[PDB]
Amino acid sequence: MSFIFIPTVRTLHQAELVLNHKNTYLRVNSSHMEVPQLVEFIHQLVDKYPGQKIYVDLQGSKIRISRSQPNLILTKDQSVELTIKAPTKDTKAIHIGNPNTIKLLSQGTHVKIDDGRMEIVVNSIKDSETAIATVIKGGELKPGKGFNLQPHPFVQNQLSERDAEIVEKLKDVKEVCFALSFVCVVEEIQDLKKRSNGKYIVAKIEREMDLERLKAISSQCNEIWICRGDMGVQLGFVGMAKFVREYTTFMKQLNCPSIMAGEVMEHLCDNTIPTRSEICYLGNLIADGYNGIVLSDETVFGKYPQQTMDFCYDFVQQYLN
Amino acid sequence: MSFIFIPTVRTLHQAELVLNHKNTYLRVNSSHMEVPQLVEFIHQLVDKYPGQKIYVDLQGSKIRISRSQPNLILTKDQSVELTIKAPTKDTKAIHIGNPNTIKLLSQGTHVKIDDGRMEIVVNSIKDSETAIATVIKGGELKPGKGFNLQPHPFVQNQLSERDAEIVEKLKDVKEVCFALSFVCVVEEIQDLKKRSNGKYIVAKIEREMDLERLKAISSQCNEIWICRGDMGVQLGFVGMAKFVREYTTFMKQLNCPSIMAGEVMEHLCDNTIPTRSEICYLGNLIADGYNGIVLSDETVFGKYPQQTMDFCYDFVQQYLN
Repeated sequence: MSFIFIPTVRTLHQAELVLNHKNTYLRVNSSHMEVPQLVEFIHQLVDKYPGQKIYVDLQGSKIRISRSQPNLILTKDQSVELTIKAPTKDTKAIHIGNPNTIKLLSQGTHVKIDDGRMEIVVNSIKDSETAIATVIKGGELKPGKGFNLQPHPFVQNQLSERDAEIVEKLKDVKEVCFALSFVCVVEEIQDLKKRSNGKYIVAKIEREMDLERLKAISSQCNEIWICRGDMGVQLGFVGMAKFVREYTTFMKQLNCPSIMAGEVMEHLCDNTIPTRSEICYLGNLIADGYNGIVLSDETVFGKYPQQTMDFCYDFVQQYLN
Repeated sequence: MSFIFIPTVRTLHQAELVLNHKNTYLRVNSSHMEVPQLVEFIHQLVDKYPGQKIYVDLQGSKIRISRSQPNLILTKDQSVELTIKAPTKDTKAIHIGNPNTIKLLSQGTHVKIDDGRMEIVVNSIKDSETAIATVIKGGELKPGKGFNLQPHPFVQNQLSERDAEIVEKLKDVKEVCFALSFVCVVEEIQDLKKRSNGKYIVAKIEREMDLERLKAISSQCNEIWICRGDMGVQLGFVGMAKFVREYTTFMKQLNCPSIMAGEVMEHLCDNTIPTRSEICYLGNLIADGYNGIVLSDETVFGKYPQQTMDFCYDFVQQYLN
């Protein structure tokens, strides 16, 4: 078997529950803990599991509402300010966490907020920190929610100060691999290769991209994850379904392994049996030639991390014979 | 759009919640109510919805533990009697509902009971009503649980007295179509065509079958359902996943439409959003050329019957354009 499994963990205990099998490598979401805690956790894991690669998932280009954003009622048709400034008391603006965000906006850009529970259209750029938008769909704005642009330009996002720091503080741990969220261009991989001293890099594909772009990216990175979580908001459900299928048809043209991610086995977070579509879909992705799966919520949040991991392994093994 | 939707209902209210859209035809599970109630329900529906075909699902060849079976502790390695006799007080036997069952058993036949929670191997046939078996996996035997044979021979099952009655009492309602559970051979379709006066017939495929068998069946029936519920127990999860994929590769050779069934959208029984694998799998089954889906539990038991139906319709429509 060359197929692999990437279960997500955030404790030592979890790691022990999912590491029963070969071809299995931990993912750690660097959103899940503060940088010092991440560094200590990785150091513990590599002491316990020497030489075993660990995928450290960088939140990368992902855009969110600021964590210090005060709750705000946005009303349909109101004008509103979008800004990368830090939140202040009595702000009436939408405050974005990623400071590269203004440069990604243009007149006409739609932004889905909180998976589409709210929607705005950008009217103009006011200054380097601020855009003016119109609310299309209103509701209560909360800290930390998603913020997805349509269209989203294909430009180099520089790493965030936090991700740059993570890379700097982990580049001396031989086992660490980095997964870069929301890759758009090859230059983002090249930058991360340079900063990490040549480490193994995963490009996380969370949007529609043509084959030629992906060929370029695939010649610089070491692995590709198809990340259906955020792809679903970015593209909508039909657009996601279509693009993952199109990707499957041309992935063999890429020079790296392709790993399926995002709710591969979501029904196993809470339930004891996967659904018949989950099961059929996992068989089909083996036969279509995917090289592995990522387990996220199913292991890191789920009530059955060990059983989920063991089910997946047992299913694939039997499938291949 | 020629794709169709077959939601399952058991009340007038449910039927109203799922009939918002074109290309949508009710399924009624004839297990769900007594024959007189079924007959009255169908009469109500066709008064309300004249000329609209209704799929009446016959439980067919399905084998279950008797409903009058007293609870019984089966112990690993015990000998036990399997019988088609009615249950009696103090029976120590496993009592089967379908009286054709003895003829389907042979020395060496395994039977999974209650989806595999218990397992037996048949040692011999004792008499026309009774086989002797050894328990492989024990537990508490309860009325009404499933009973799946491996191997299951390809023979004509005659209809049950109950199904024969249903057919007789419904054959004069022009809208009724019959779905026959667990089809194995063309003769079962021919018989049901004769008894129903030529009605539209669905062969329910709930087992692995070669293409040539299915070509024969498909030339006599009007539609095929791939029924992943019972197929999953019959074949196991890997065997199901493999066979549905193999079926998809040759279904275009069959002369009738192919409809996907069994947990197409199971996560929507209890949850508000389908999983990313549910969504991708539904897109792929459209692109692979399935001609529709059956919704079972999702509409007849689910908390969101209307929303589930409307999601599916809206997804397919957008997919096709």
